Amino acid sequence: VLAPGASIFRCRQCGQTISRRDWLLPMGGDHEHVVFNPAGMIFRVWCFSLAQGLRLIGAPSGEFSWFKGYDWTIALCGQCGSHLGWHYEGGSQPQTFFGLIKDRLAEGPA
Ligand SMILES: O=C1C[C@H](NC(=O)c2cc([N+](=O)[O-])ccc2C(=O)O)C(=O)N1
Ligand SMILES: [Zn+2]
Repeated sequence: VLAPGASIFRCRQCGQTISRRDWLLPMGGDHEHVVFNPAGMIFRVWCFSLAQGLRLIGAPSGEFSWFKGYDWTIALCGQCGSHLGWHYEGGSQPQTFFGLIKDRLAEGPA
């Protein structure tokens, strides 16, 4: 389609380019996963094969992982430090991917 308006995801706080609709990844059959952390925070997580503009913090941990076989690291916006989701590694098919918090991204035109 000409002039699409739902093609790129940016950080909601600062506008840093983060990912693309084209890179949505249907993990376990769905790109959306509704999950909670040990602090009880509920997230609507969209899985992406690739992302950019993030900064991954700390060492990978398997503890409390929402995706079996994957270890996670916190993914912050590399520009503003907003916590945008997690990077997953150490699994299979794919080895790595990103789980990003949908409401912390803004979707818009390329
Ligand atoms: O796959 C995953 C990722 C997620 N991780 C977290 O939410 C998390 C866990 C801890 N911690 O001390 O273990 C501290 C901070 C956070 C945070 O990201 O705020 C989770 O629980 N399962
Ligand atoms: Zn940001």
